[PDB]
Amino acid sequence: MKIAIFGTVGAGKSTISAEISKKLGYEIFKEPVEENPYFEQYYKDLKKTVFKMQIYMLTARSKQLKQAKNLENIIFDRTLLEDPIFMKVNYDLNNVDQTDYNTYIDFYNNVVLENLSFDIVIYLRVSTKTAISRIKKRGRSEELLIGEEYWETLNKNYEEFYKQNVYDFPFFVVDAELDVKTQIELIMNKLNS
Amino acid sequence: MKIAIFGTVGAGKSTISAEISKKLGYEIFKEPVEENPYFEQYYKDLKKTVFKMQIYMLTARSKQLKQAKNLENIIFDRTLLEDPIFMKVNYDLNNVDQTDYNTYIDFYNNVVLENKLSFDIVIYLRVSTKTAISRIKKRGRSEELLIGEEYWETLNKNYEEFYKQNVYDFPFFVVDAELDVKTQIELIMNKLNS
Ligand SMILES: Nc1ncnc2c1ncn2[C@H]1C[C@H](O)[C@@H](COP(=O)(O)OP(=O)(O)OP(=O)(O)O)O1
Ligand SMILES: Nc1ncnc2c1ncn2[C@H]1C[C@H](O)[C@@H](COP(=O)(O)OP(=O)(O)OP(=O)(O)O)O1
Ligand SMILES: [Mg+2]
Ligand SMILES: [Mg+2]
Repeated sequence: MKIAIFGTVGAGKSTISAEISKKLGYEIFKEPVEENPYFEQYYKDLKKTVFKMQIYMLTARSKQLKQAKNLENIIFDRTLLEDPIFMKVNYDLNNVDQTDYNTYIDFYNNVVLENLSFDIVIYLRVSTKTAISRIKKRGRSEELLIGEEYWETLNKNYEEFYKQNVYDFPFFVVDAELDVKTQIELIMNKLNS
Repeated sequence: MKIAIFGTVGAGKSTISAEISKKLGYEIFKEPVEENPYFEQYYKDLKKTVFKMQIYMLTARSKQLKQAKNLENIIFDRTLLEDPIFMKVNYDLNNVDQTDYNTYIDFYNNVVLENKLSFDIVIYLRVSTKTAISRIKKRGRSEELLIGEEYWETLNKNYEEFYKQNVYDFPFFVVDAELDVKTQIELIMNKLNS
């Protein structure tokens, strides 16, 4: 049983994974957030940090894969293949031009994807406004520094990623507008088969 | 016979590779310099472009690998493992701070170094900084004139350091690149015939 929890910032991926990790007793794998040296920088000045951030995060994914692909029972807060979503966002908001985005996608497919799977990818589908409010009460204060446009563009691209599903994830969709209690009940049900 | 030609900017790698090819028939694999959209930008403003530049370059290297893999005879103008030299330079010259440097190499080790070409000979064209700067002026690229001498000094230092440390254990063959071209080709052909 290899589980992943998928969705934008403030979707409640951490709250959901923790509860699951309590109920089934598996280990949660979490990307560096407190340890990321570019975190505050990233939200003050996207244009200047996007590349630094991206290279750091891609290194971290590469490490997680090393340990994960020899374990039967795992829970993943985010998957390894979701970094281009944040790039695509900066591209849409004109922090990254065509050339950069072409270099990155050329980079991603020809350098990164040379590393080359879950049982279920839970998608916490949520509106922008709700995620924004969960950043206010559950997320990192740095995340409070950029405008709404960023979060809108992120949510948009997350759904886009889910609809195109280019890696063929065994997706399962949960309406995250519901309170956590219900979300857990629907997740535990689906997992029981 | 897989040949790689190794040295700092203006060592005369292109001249030497062209001569060898002329005698032997082997294909030369240049790096993208002309089709590189960051080239002028990079020399105009290092700080803002080093990461963009680096990402492009490793991407290019990986393509060259994935087209020269199966070829019996190759001549490489530079190997795929020399990009960290350029990053180290910018680190000494305070274009990149300690973290960015660590991020770059942490990525290089975990992603790039995990993977393959085996050169029979890596020909180090060893030059003084002064000879290099003049060759940049003679037959180099016009954009390479845009930064101060101190860049080329550090780059030559790091190139010498790379050879002395020989981390990847290349089969190095040193050539005195101060010598005229004709003589360099004599030394190289003689070695190649073994
Ligand atoms: N590739 C990337 N580029 C830029 N920022 C990133 C990237 N990956 C992650 N981040 C940032 C955005 C968020 O602030 C944080 C990622 O974690 P996030 O999506 O918030 O999950 P989370 O574990 O906090 O659960 P949730 O927020 O769903 O409760 O780090
Ligand atoms: N990783 C990199 N980072 C920054 N600049 C780079 C990188 N790789 C290549 N370059 C730049 C520096 C130089 O301007 C040019 C490299 O070509 P160069 O060293 O001049 O070889 P060359 O084929 O012209 O032979 P030579 O100059 O020795 O005759 O591209
Ligand atoms: Mg969060
Ligand atoms: Mg040159």
